[PDB]
Amino acid sequence: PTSLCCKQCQETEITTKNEIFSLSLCGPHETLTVYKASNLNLIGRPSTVHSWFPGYAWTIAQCKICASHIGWKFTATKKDMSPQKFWGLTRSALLP
Ligand SMILES: O=C1CC[C@@H](N2C(=O)c3ccccc3C2=O)C(=O)N1
Ligand SMILES: [Zn+2]
Repeated sequence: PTSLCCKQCQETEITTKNEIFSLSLCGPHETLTVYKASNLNLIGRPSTVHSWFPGYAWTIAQCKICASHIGWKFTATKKDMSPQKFWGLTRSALLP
């Protein structure tokens, strides 16, 4: 009911509406950023190439059940950043 599940298989809860926060600046969208996620397997090592959140690297994250590409784990390159990690999830890969 606050639950966001992999659209492809509908088995797994990936995150909840409670975990949602915003990195985007409110002064002078398609990607959902959450503090915490579940049931995702990480593929490969982190990379900073073309990172959508400067200062973070990304690791591909797919549903552990059906292997659908739901988003990425973003990890901080520097110790002084917060949060040190979060998830960027493709909204259309989630239900609702
Ligand atoms: O933060 C990110 C993570 C995902 C990442 N990405 C793509 O989705 C992608 C698709 C095809 C080639 C290269 C990339 C690429 O680096 C991207 O451009 N930025
Ligand atoms: Zn799935």
